[PDB]
Amino acid sequence: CSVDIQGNDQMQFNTNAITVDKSCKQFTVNLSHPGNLPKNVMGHNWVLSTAADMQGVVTDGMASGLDKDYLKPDDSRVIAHTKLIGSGEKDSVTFDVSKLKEGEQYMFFCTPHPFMKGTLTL
Ligand SMILES: [Cu+2]
Repeated sequence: CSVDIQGNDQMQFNTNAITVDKSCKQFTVNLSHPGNLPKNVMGHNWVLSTAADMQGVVTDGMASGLDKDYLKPDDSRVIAHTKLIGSGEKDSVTFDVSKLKEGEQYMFFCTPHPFMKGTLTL
């Protein structure tokens, strides 16, 4: 009921599609950042939202700034998210699988690098 994801210096996630077993009651995303670049230069976060809510989350996120992990505080559109991390760091996030609906389209992405994205499916 977990998945390990890496966001590197070349602005790439090592997965573009996540599968969550609806049998799981909790899902865990373990984000790590291989490379040398610091959080202020190559910071990555892992954010989950519906495909439709993605742009809103990304724009309002960038405006919130680095100190707010490029995420709008208490954003109800963010189903789950990790903290912004720099190279060498690591951060995990666990969420209730019931926050997800079967058949709906979810996108996971990094707000400061929204092209680093993928799908999340139950
Ligand atoms: Cu990023």
